[PDB]
Amino acid sequence: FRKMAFPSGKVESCMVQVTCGTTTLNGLWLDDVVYCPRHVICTSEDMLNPNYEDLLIRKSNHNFLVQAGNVQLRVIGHSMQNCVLKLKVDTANPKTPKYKFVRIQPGQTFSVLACYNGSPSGVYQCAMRPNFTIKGSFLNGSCGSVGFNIDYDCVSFCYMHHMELPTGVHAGTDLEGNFYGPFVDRQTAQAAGTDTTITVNVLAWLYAAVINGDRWFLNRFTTTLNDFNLVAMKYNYEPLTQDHVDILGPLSAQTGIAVLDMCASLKELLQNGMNGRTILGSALLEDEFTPFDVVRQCS
Amino acid sequence: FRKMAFPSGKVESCMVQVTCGTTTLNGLWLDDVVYCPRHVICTSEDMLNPNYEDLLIRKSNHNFLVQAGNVQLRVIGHSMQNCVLKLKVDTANPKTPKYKFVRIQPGQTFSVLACYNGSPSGVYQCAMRPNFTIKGSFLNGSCGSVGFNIDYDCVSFCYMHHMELPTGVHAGTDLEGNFYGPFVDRQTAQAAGTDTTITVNVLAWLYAAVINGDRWFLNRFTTTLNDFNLVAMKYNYEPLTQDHVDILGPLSAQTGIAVLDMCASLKELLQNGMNGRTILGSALLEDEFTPFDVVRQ
Ligand SMILES: Cn1cnc(Cn2c(=O)nc(Nc3cc4cn(C)nc4cc3Cl)n(Cc3cc(F)c(F)cc3F)c2=O)n1
Ligand SMILES: Cn1cnc(Cn2c(=O)nc(Nc3cc4cn(C)nc4cc3Cl)n(Cc3cc(F)c(F)cc3F)c2=O)n1
Repeated sequence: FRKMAFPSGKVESCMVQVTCGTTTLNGLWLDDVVYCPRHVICTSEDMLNPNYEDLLIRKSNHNFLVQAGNVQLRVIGHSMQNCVLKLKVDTANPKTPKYKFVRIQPGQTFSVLACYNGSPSGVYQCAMRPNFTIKGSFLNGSCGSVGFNIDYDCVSFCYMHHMELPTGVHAGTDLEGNFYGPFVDRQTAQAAGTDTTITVNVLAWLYAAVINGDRWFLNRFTTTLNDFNLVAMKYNYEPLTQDHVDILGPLSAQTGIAVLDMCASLKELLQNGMNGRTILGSALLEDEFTPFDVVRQCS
Repeated sequence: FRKMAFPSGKVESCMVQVTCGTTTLNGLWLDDVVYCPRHVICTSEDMLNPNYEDLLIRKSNHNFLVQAGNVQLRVIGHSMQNCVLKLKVDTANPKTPKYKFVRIQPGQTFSVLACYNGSPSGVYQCAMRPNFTIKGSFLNGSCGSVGFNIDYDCVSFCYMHHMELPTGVHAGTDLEGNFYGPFVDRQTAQAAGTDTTITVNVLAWLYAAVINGDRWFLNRFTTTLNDFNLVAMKYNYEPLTQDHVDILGPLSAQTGIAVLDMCASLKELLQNGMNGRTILGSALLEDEFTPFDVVRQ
C-alpha cells in the first residue's frame, strides 16, 4: 500500500510554456486554448499588488509567447476567467484528451504533474486539505502545474497551482480560476485557516492497514457516531457523517470490521497515542487516502 | 518532502499485453521487440515447477498474442534470454523513446508504472531494498510492469516485475531477465533475506534536513569509513561503498558538511536515539530518498 498517482501521459502532452515580458510559467493546452495563471501578465512590481483587469487591458496578443516543446504557438486571442487567463492559439493540440473541469471537495485526492518551464518533472498524489491548501512538492517555476483524476481515459482537471504560502503549503485554483480557499493571486504573505484532519480518510487508511495484515490498533470496544464525533472534534478531526459511514461500507464488508468499531479503534489511537508503533510504516495517522483510493489499490 | 515519480507517458506508450493460452501479463514494446516475463508460457500446472526450455520448444510464433490495446501485433520471432521472453513483432513502436537497460544497486530508487493486462493504472516511486526486494503496490495481473528513471528524455529501464513474496514484498529482474536477489521465476514459496537500512539514503535525508535549517544532530565528531561501517552493521544498517561516498559529494559540498562528519552524526543517532526530537518533522529516519532525489527536491 503506497501513495499512487494516475499515469500522466495524457496530461504531459498538454503542458506548455507561457511568457509575458520576463515573467514565465506553465500552461495547459486543450484544443485551441491555453489555460494558465493570470499572474503571468505581472512584472515583478505588478506582482506585489496587481490590478488584473487594468493590466490585461494594456496587453496585446503578441505580448504572449507560448512554447509547446520547441515549437511556438501564435496567440490569436486572449481573455480572463477569474484567476485563469485563456489564450486562444492558432493550432489545436492534436493530443487533447477527453477531459472535464471539476471542482473537488476537501478530502478528495488528485494527481499532481509538477512542471517547470513547460517540461513535466514529476507526478505525485495530493489531497485537498479541509483548509483548502495542499501539501505538495513545488519549486520556483511550477506556477501553472495541474492536478487531475483519470476515470476511463477521461481526465478531470481539478487544480492549477499558483503559490507557496509562508508555511510551505500550496494554494491554487480550479480551472474556472476560482481559488480553493480564501487566498488571492498576489505576492503577499498569506496564512491559511487552521487545518484539521480528514477523518473518513484516516478510517480508510486503517482499513487498508487491516487488508495488508496489520491489526495491532483494533480493539473490542464500539462507539456511537455522536460519541466518536465528540472526541474527533476535540482533536481537530473533521466530523464523520452518515454518508461517510456509507462510503466506508465496502471496506467494512471486505474486512468484516464495522465502521463504528474502526471509529472506536481510531478514538483510542487519538487518546492514547501510537506508543511508538507504526501503521503501514508511518508514525502518524495518514489522512490523504480516500476510501476510493484504498479500494482501487486493494482490489 | 514527498516521494515523486517521473512522468510516465514515455513508458505508457510502450506497454502491451502478452497472452499465451490463458496466461496473460504485461510486456514492453521498444522498436520491433516486445520484452516480458517468460512465465507467460506457463499454464496453471506449469507455474509450480516449470521447465522453460521444454516449454519454449512446444511454442511457435503463432502461439503468442501481443496486443497494443485491442490491436494485435504479429509475432515474427521469439527467443528467451534468462527470465525474459523477447518477441520480435512486425511493427516498430513509433513512440519508442531514447532508452537504456540498466541494472541498479540496492538503495537506488525508480518509478514503477503498475499495469494490468497491458493497461497502465498507476505510478509511484520505489527503492530497491538491500535484500533485493521492493516494497511495491501490485495486484494480480501486474507481472511485466516495469520500473524506470528518466534523465533528459532518456528512459533507463531497471526493473521488470515478476512475483510477490509471502511477506508481501515484490521481486523481479532487470531488462535482460537477470533476477535481483536470490529468486527464480517459479510459483514456489521464496522468502526475502533479512533486510537492512539503506545508510547512504539516511545520510541524504540528513543532508536534506540540514539544507532546510534542521541541524541539531550535527556534532563535533568525525569518523573513518571503516570504523563507521563496522558500527553500522551492528545496528542493521548497510555498510557504505566508495560509490556511496561519492554520490553524497554534491550534498556535502552544498552544505559544507564532510561526508565522514555526517556519518559521525548518524552514528550518534544510532547509539543514543533521537531522545524525543524530530528530524524534518519525523521521529523515524527515512531511507528511500537517494542523494539525487534530495537534490531534485
Ligand atoms: C517556491 N515555490 C513553490 N511553488 C511555487 C510556485 N510559484 C511560482 O512557480 N512562481 C511564483 N512567482 C513567479 C516568479 C517569476 C519570475 N519569473 C522570471 N517568472 C515568474 C513567474 C512567477 Cl508565477 N510564485 C509566486 C506567486 C505566484 C502566484 F501565482 C501568485 F498569485 C502569487 C505569488 F506570490 C510561486 O508561488 N514556488
Ligand atoms: C498480488 N500480486 C502482486 N504482484 C503480483 C504479480 N504476479 C502476477 O501478476 N501474476 C502472477 N502469476 C500469473 C497468474 C496468471 C493467471 N492468468 C490467467 N495469467 C497469469 C499470469 C501470471 Cl504471471 N504472479 C505469480 C508469479 C509470477 C511469476 F512471474 C513467477 F515467476 C512466479 C509467480 F508465482 C505474480 O506474482 N501479484
